Amino acid sequence: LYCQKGLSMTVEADPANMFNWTTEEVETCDKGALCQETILIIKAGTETAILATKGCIPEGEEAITIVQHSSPPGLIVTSYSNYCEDSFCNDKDSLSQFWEFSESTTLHCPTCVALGTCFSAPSLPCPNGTTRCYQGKLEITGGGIESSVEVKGCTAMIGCRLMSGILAVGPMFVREACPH
Ligand SMILES: *[C@@H]1O[C@H](CO)[C@@H](O)[C@H](O)[C@H]1NC(C)=O
Ligand SMILES: [Pt+2]
Ligand SMILES: [Pt+2]
Ligand SMILES: [Pt+2]
Repeated sequence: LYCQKGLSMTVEADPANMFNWTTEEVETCDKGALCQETILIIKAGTETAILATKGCIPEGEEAITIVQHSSPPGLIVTSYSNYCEDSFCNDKDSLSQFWEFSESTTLHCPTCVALGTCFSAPSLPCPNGTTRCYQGKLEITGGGIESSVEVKGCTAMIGCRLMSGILAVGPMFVREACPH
């Protein structure tokens, strides 16, 4: 078994539906391994953090798993994970299917997303249906991803639940914590 191999952690001012999940490299799996491609997409205002991993994983169930962790209005978090058992099967290139990333009471909320800590988080007018401000940090380990992501923005979600308690995202483990 051979798998597309690549690792990418970026914050884009450009939409997710122009991200190219290109991988040049391939790698050889131990026997009984799977191919995985896993991506976590976090949009705050006009910026999108994209944490993406492709390679062999020694064990797992063949499955495609799409999770809409947070839906509009406001902060949007989607993950896609494909665990597949044919050589080169982890070949996804486009995120165009995730149109959540293509777009009375007004909330103004500090807005940012950053690898590490946000340089700045200006308070911006929130999309209609927002009821509160979110501030959190995601500590991510697994699949060769090691990062903290700071996230502030607009939401109608209750509590510290940007990930909706779905903390396993293919081989990544995402620990979500908020200020108080
Ligand atoms: C915003 O939300 C409310 C509640 O659904 C709606 O009635 C109101 O007209 C909306 N405001 C705008 C600017 O569309
Ligand atoms: Pt392996
Ligand atoms: Pt699909
Ligand atoms: Pt937002």
